[PDB]
Amino acid sequence: SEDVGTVVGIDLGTTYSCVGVFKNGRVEIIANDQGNRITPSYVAFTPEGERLIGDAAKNQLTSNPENTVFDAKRLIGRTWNDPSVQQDIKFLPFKVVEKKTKPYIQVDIGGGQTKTFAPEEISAMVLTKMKETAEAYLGKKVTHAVVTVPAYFNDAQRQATKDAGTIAGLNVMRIINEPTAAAIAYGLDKREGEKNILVFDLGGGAFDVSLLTIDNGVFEVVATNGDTHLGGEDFDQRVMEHFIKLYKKKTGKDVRKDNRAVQKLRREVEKAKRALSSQHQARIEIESFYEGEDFSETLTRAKFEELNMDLFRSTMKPVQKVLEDSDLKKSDIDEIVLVGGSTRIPKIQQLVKEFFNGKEPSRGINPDEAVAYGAAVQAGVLSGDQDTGDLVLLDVCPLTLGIETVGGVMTKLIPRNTVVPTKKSQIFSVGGTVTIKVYEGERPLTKDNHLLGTFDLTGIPPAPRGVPQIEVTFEIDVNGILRVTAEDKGTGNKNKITITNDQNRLTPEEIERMVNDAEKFAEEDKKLKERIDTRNELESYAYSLKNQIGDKEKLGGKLSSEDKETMEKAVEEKIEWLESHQDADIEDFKAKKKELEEIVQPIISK
Ligand SMILES: Nc1ncnc2c1ncn2[C@@H]1O[C@H](COP(=O)(O)OP(=O)(O)OP(=O)(O)O)[C@@H](O)[C@H]1O
Ligand SMILES: [Mg+2]
Ligand SMILES: [Zn+2]
Ligand SMILES: [Zn+2]
Repeated sequence: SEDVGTVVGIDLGTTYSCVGVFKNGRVEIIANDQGNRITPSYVAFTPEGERLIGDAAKNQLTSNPENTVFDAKRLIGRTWNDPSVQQDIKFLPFKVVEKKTKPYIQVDIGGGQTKTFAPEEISAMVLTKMKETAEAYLGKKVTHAVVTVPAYFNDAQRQATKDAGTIAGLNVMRIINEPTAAAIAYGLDKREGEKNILVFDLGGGAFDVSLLTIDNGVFEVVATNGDTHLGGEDFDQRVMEHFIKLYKKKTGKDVRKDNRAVQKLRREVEKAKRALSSQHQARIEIESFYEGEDFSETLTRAKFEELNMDLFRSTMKPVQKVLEDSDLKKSDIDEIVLVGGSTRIPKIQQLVKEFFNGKEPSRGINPDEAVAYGAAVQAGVLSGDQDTGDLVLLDVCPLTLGIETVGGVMTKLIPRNTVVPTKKSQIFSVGGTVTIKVYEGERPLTKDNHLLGTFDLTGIPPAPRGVPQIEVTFEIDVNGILRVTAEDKGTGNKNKITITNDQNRLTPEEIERMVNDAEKFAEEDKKLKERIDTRNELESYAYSLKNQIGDKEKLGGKLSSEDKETMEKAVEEKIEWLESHQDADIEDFKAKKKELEEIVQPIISK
């Protein structure tokens, strides 16, 4: 088998991402080059050609909103006609365009150049940054990763996250659902017997709920449900829609058309929201908001709640379904674990306490980091030689799979909350070329569920006395992803299997371009780095020589007025040169260094 190296655990979140590693019997959550244990899931393209990621991209959002990309997780794995995609793009500053019926991100990379990106490639960039953050901490290179996804992500969404991993040069070994991961972080070291645990994950863009059983070191997911388009960014968006309206009331101006203004508002709103988790009031002051004029308002916690109460309450609907599916009731639940930054909002904590008749949720557990914590643990296990505690994971598929039948009937195949890996065989007697439409979801009619894909069977052998019997097998792997194979029961030895997979996915050719484009950008970013670092060598060398000459105690007492004048001039010449050619290329600097060394070298060696 493969030497998988150190395996890293990544929480690839909507607004934030987090990387951990298991080593010396301990999880370390890894800080980035700015000393932050979490990293904004942002990428930006500066007018000067530069491609920024994380905190740096985020810090230039309001000065360059149209080419700062964010919330790409809300687009990953979706189609154009998805209602969720069409609602989202109405509040995104960067262009989003259809192609191959998928939403692609279109931006300006600088110098009049337009690039269109698949959300997978934007997520790849975020993951690459997380890879590098780890590689630095370890002092070595990394190739395998465990990556989280929300429990309720469907098949496309899982696959796309995996592809994203690939494009960033990572083998995604295991996709792990976020509440499961958090559960490990909660209940790894627990030795209290079988206890029912409810994990309530509310982050930046997605909502997951799972009921687990945790007996000692054995984790079993009983039931799962959530909303993949519901989170912090939606609370922010309600508070923005409000202040825009308010500002038009009070000033007559509609600021919706100016992305700078909106984005400045988003930034400060978010900051207000956070404050309102520990205060009752927050001033939102934005200087030079619109046209030239300043903005100034107060958001009370009460108002933040009126605006968002429908959304807060809708988190209880999946929590019910979870219990209903678990055949358990509220009093059975031993602990309710909260993860995701959005669970810091008091009203969410309150609605949860009330739903469980006054039961107090669990503290102790960092809601921003827990999900990566658990991923890191699961990475340790996969890294081979690590001393994690006992860990057993049984996790489930979240959505019933079925096929369309006469009428448009969702003829069920694999129920939801089935443990994975699982498979289901199915004999068909249709010959010729049969088309199978698979579907995802709990509704008894096909129209009302999500189309996963269309699988054509072209292989079937032709009979002498008629009709072939084909066994179609639907396997769901440990990651949650469907694979579909076939075999006929008419031939000994020959089994004739042909699956054309008419399905909205990046091809292996498309993935190859995007991987090579990523490798190009790395090389490009590497050379921009060599151009900076060698301009600095020159500039330092020059300044250093200028000290040594003016220093009568060391290298300037040794010089004659002839050689002193020639040194002063050679250095003074190259400095006011460097000051006016900042845009010079790598070879210009290499030359000027060597022009200056030519002259200095004979002189200093006397
Ligand atoms: N004190 C607070 N009060 C309210 N919201 C907060 C607070 N602290 C953080 N948040 C919110 O938490 C959200 C991010 O949490 P988190 O990082 O867990 O999600 P994520 O991993 O980015 O994405 P996903 O939803 O996909 O897991 C942000 O919207 C932020 O506004
Ligand atoms: Mg030149
Ligand atoms: Zn997260
Ligand atoms: Zn037991």
